[PDB]
Amino acid sequence: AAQTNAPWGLARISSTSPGTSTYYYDESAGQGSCVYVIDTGIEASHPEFEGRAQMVKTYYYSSRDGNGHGTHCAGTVGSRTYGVAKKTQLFGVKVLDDNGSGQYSTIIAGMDFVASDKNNRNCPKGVVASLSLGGGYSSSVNSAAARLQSSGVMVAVAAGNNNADARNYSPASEPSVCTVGASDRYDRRSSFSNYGSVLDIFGPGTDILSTWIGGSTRSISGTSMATPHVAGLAAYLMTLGKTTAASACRYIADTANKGDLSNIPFGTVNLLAYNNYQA
Ligand SMILES: [Ca+2]
Repeated sequence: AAQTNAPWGLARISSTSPGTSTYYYDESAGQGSCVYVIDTGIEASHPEFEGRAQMVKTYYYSSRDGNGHGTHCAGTVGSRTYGVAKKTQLFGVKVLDDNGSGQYSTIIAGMDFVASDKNNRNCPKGVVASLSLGGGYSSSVNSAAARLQSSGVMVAVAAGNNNADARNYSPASEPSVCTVGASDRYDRRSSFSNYGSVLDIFGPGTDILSTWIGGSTRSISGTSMATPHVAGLAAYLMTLGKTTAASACRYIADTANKGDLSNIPFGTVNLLAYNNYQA
């Protein structure tokens, strides 16, 4: 399949080179996988989700995404026009308030929720969780992310946006999950992206067009935007049978575009998520 005039990040994950515009992908498109987006919620009614999104849990008064961030991230995972895995099932877990903030205890609870809830869901190609969230180092947050991964979920987490070593951020610094840095459309490390030895991979994160609340769309930037590219890629590859939740991060690193990125410090991987799709 080919989506012409795709958002740059989708085109990027299907090319060995920057500057293309067409997103090339297998038509299976993540069908039969499930991605939990642990965030501010998901506006499941957005036409771009095509009925494939639902809220499953909220830690606030409403399950409504009153922010947009979670809807944007979910769109990069799995919306029709803006998503990597255009046929995946999306599940929203609202651990962040409508200002985009959340307490670690709540974030932890939402991770543990997913680890359990996936037993109520039919996800024959496997389960992914996208965590475009986090703050400073917390062993409890890292442990929660490690538990979610150990439970059989492919966990992708944002590296953080401090132009700093991700060792000091959580859940970014949990080694056992897939920690995602951000790049821009010219294959630079995004200005804000964290870096460091704990990063596993980079994905598109500067100027990423996706869904927003009120049935809208917008472009925003962050390691929060890179993370769902990797989560969606994992779902896509799991549906293809190329990898598993336990092994997907490593597979994505194995198959990434290598050495393409500029302003990558010493000790940080130079690896950009790539679907290796061959029609
Ligand atoms: Ca890792």
